[PDB]
Amino acid sequence: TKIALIGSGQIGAIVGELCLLENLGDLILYDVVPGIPQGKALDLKHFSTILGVNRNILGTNQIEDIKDADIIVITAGVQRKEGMTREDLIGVNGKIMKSVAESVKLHCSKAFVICVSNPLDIMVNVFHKFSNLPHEKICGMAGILDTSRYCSLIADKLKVSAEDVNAVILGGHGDLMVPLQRYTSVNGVPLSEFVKKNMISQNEIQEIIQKTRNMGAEIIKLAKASAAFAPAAAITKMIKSYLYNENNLFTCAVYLNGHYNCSNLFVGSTAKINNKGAHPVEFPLTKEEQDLYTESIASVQSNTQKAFDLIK
Amino acid sequence: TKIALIGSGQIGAIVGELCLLENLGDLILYDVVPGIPQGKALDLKHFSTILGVNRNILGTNQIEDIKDADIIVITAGVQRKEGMTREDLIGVNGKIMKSVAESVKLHCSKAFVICVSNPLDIMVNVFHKFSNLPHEKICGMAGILDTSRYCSLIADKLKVSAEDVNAVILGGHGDLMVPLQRYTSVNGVPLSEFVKKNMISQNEIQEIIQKTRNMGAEIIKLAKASAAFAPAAAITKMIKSYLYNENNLFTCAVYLNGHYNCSNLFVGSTAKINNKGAHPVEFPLTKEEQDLYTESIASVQSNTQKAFDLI
Amino acid sequence: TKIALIGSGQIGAIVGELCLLENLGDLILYDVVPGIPQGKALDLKHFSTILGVNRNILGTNQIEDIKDADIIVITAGVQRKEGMTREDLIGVNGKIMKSVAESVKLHCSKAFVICVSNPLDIMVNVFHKFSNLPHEKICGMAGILDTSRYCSLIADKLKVSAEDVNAVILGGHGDLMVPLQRYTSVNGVPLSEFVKKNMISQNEIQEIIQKTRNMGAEIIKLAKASAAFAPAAAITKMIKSYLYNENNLFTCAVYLNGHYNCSNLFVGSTAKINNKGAHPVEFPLTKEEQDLYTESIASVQSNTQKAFDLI
Amino acid sequence: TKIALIGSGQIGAIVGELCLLENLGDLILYDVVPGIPQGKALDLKHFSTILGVNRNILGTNQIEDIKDADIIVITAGVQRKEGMTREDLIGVNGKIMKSVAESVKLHCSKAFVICVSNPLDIMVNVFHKFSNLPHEKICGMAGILDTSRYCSLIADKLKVSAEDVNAVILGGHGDLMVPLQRYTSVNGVPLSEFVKKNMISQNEIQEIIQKTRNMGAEIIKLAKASAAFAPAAAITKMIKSYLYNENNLFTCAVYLNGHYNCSNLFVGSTAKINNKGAHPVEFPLTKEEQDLYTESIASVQSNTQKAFDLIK
Ligand SMILES: NC(=O)c1ccc[n+]([C@@H]2O[C@H](COP(=O)([O-])OP(=O)(O)OC[C@H]3O[C@@H](n4cnc5c(N)ncnc54)[C@H](O)[C@@H]3O)[C@@H](O)[C@H]2O)c1
Ligand SMILES: Nc1nc(-c2ccc(F)c(F)c2)cs1
Ligand SMILES: Nc1nc(-c2ccc(F)c(F)c2)cs1
Ligand SMILES: Nc1nc(-c2ccc(F)c(F)c2)cs1
Ligand SMILES: Nc1nc(-c2ccc(F)c(F)c2)cs1
Ligand code: NA
Repeated sequence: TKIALIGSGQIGAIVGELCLLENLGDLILYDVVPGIPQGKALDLKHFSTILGVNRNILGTNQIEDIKDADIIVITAGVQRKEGMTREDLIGVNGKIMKSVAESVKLHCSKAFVICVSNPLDIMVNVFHKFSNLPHEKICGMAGILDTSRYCSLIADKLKVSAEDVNAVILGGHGDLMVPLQRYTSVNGVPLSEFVKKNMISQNEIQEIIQKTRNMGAEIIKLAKASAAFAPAAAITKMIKSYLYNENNLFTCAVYLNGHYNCSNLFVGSTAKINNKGAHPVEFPLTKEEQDLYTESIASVQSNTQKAFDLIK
Repeated sequence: TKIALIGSGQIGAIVGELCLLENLGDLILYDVVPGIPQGKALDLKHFSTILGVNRNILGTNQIEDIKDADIIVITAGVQRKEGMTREDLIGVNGKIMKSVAESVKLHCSKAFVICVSNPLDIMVNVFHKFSNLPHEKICGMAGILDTSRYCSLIADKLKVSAEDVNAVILGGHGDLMVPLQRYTSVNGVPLSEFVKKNMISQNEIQEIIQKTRNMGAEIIKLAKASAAFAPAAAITKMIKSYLYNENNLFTCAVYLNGHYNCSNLFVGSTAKINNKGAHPVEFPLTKEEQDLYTESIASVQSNTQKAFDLI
Repeated sequence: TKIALIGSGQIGAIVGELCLLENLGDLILYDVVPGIPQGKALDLKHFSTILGVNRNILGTNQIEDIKDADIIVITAGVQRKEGMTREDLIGVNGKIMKSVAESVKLHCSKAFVICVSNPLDIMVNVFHKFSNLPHEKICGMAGILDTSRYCSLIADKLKVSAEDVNAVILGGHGDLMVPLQRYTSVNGVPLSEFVKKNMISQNEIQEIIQKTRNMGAEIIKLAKASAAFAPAAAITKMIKSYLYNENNLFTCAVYLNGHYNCSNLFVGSTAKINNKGAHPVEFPLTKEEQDLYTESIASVQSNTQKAFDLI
Repeated sequence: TKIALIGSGQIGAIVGELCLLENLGDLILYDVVPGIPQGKALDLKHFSTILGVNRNILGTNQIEDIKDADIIVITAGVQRKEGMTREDLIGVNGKIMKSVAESVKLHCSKAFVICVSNPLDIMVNVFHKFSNLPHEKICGMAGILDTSRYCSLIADKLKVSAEDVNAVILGGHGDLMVPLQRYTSVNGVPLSEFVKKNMISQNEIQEIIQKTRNMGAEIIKLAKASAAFAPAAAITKMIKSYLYNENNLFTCAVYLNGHYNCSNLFVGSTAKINNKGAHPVEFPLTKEEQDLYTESIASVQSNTQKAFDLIK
């Protein structure tokens, strides 16, 4: 098993670390910046020696070293700094994602690709358009983070472990997010039974939904850097589901093909991951739940189209 | 941390093994049979060395070596063979559980006690009666094992991982068991949505409930021995929830007083486990759900009474 | 990845369990006895669900289910009874291992094969002779058990963790065993420096070597069963080294090909395991160390010849 | 169990992460900079939920939150960049370590303290002087990191796993470092037997020793940041040895009192760690081995005295 990290920044390094702990494969740490992946590869080799992990680790600036990778994780791109519009970020990261898409097609066209670069809803669609890879072999990590935050906040309020708190959240981050209380459960027991027993109020659930929408910006405001540990953990879970053919269930950006009144777009949705890739499944929404999702989908459609134009 | 295994048979040894792998504590392996716990302790020490685990393991025939244990697992008992119900065993297992209860009261009255001997819900009530340990410090492992079977079978049929299939199963083993489809979910999605999508039929769910009830007897019939690995894993999860104060959610035999119309009896029910013990919670049941539960509770009540008389 | 357990007794089931915990592959539990592997497969599926493991487990009485296995673990064999001579055991387990060797050649000729049946030094040679598999793709598990016991006992006496106590022990179990104090170290520091500092005496080391030779029989005498947990851990380490191409270092039965004045025999020796198999290496022994090893090798040669004749 | 991280930078956060994965205890992430530990605590809580870990994590700017901590890890400092020696800072890191020493004495005087700040052997001596903690309750992580690099490189050359390559390295980082070939083994077999069999040459070993000395600076030069993963792993191993009373064997900065001719000083040496702390042991060195060690010790002695002056 060969795991290629396209981008050896904070998230890529931590995904490497978690792939080693968890013994998923040999690592290729790739970056455009001379020396960064070489340095991080040295650090992760020494880490491996202390913790009893025996996988090969290569840090490289040569894109051909991703040859025949089973797994591609794309964190390649920049952060938006002072003087940069959202449109300038989309142009720079979209050009980078186009170039990565071309390299994956050239060197490792049978890879399972996990897109992570921001803005995520857009950059997964950019990867698909320019990769010529099968839609089942592409996904974007997002929904697991939103689900993990929502479930951990519900668990805190009910004074229970988060281990058996499960929820479906459709769409993207922030305003794009569509959480389903009907598909939220605590070790099989619907959330509504806890409301009925006054262990949590509908106002507390609304407050938790707002904290969930805002969590990425809250971490950026406090740490002056975007989340890195939890994104890495979410990516590592998706890798493991593909490699071990697990059919684990996730909300991730996945290709809709008729599902939820949508085809020919990657969007945050209910999916399972196995060794054939990431496969959507449709559940019955109410009319109001589907109207909210269709609005999330229309925004992704609109922003993706704008991004293709910003890329010439 | 000191984890005392009262019974060094198949389940006790595998609980020891899983506690060493998870690094939960030092072990005391106790058994009435001279040499058995000493030999298994040697084996688990060599296993520890190969796997890089550092915990102490003592095998002993002296029950006072459980002194100041944090955790007690009781498997002291006989098992059922093919042709036998769980419920037949009450006479000899009752006397054994009474004697263990007396020793735990003497030597480690502040331990969290997980009872595993069959018949499970009866032997938990026997342990409470003769130990006088606090009600919340005593439980029985059953519901996690039943739940694991039911969730495995549902996951197989839906072609999904079992990791996010969750269910509430109330009551004891076999006919005593009350699984709740309404409190079964697949990553938050109620089971009933899968029925609606024709991914599983109500007949397939009934057949899975029957396989769940009969699983213990089926394993005994095939393997010529009762289940050991899954019971051990279920016990280890409950241990970890108590030791790390996790408030993990389980169906286990727990003391109900008022919950689900039940007075003053240990029976399989919804609970959480933290470092103060096992705490029951009551959920809103349907009339038919509560009638089935009440029927299971009445059978445990009746058999517990029979057991106290036999003892 | 497909891991085939040929033998679903105590050691095979625990190897299955540890392969699931380490997520090394899908399991095939094979046995000749109807129902045993089916029952244990049910138990290990339930165990998997409780611990969040997602691998396939098949219990089967049909040898063709081992088709294209990556890994074969052979525990197929009987236990020695009082009437049963060493010669009778060799005859029964020898015939079984010949049949397994033929089935592996037919169904999974690309497997890495770990032989575990008694007597270990003979039965690995029997597998090689009748399999027509490459010698690199075969090994026998023994030396790791002796090393774990010797290192645990040295660690106990020095009051240190066993994690960084390492030793080379050549040959087989009991009288076949050739431990090298010169290749024993505590986090890089030779054993002899501890003798020099009077933290351990040469008499204490000899006593530890005798306890190591006798450990198997001691566990049998206490537990009324042979070691199972530690053998399973040793086997799972060897599996992991092959599957993850680790080049981890072991004393295991490995084919010597000029090493230590020996070719054309499997014997316990210094080897590394990677995804191409099990490869010996030779280290410089003193004349006395090599004479002891050559005597162990002559005994394995002699017993293997006897076994081929009995078979 | 309460684990207090004094410093919520790259090493402290990854120590937190590894303590959560290993389930060692509840975490307190402390830092002087408002918001950084709060943001990283949120990230590590979400990480915990995704990986099925249940421990409490508090990020705080209030030093009194370290109260009754069982374990203290000190990374509070500034780091060296390329063009800087370890020993350069050292007035600012010394004042920081003095202030931490005072806080630990006030709030958690029964803690086991692992010092990590950057002139490592000096800052351990500073912590002892101003904390007055018992000598065996104070140590510094260094030797495990140097050992991991040396063992990794020997394992690479012999084409073996690093799992069973073990070595004693005495003294500090860089020129302070004294590796012992005589106390290097591969699964029990002395390194000298590999030289004898021409599997590795004395020149290859010298080159490996030089790469080991320079590795910190090499990673800084390539990754534009100091090593973080392997230091964190080395710290977590020491924490685990104390918490589980393991008597694991390490080189760490430890109080010598006659050992290896060293009087009343913390220096990199052979020690075991159990729940009573870090306990030094002396092995027989040759005259050349002891002369090199005494030279390393004299430099630490000299620089510690200089550091106390820079602190006035
Ligand atoms: N999807 C989510 O939910 C989620 C959560 C948080 C962060 N993120 C995003 O993930 C991305 C990475 O985050 P990070 O903290 O690891 O960022 P980073 O800046 O730490 O790392 C990105 C790396 O990509 C490299 N890179 C730049 N151009 C490249 C090119 N042409 N080819 C290859 N590599 C190139 C950079 O040199 C850098 O090392 C960002 O876009 C961030 O916004 C997404
Ligand atoms: N193919 C199938 N997928 C699911 C499922 C998938 C993703 C989810 F997020 C979910 F909640 C259920 C259930 S069956
Ligand atoms: N005290 C509380 N218990 C629960 C709970 C307990 C057991 C269960 F089986 C469950 F599903 C929820 C949620 S809050
Ligand atoms: N095949 C090879 N083995 C070693 C080595 C092997 C086994 C041992 F047990 C050992 F102690 C060193 C170095 S290369
Ligand atoms: N008390 C004891 N310490 C050791 C020892 C300690 C540290 C080492 F680094 C070592 F190589 C041996 C051996 S016995
Ligand atoms: Na207790």
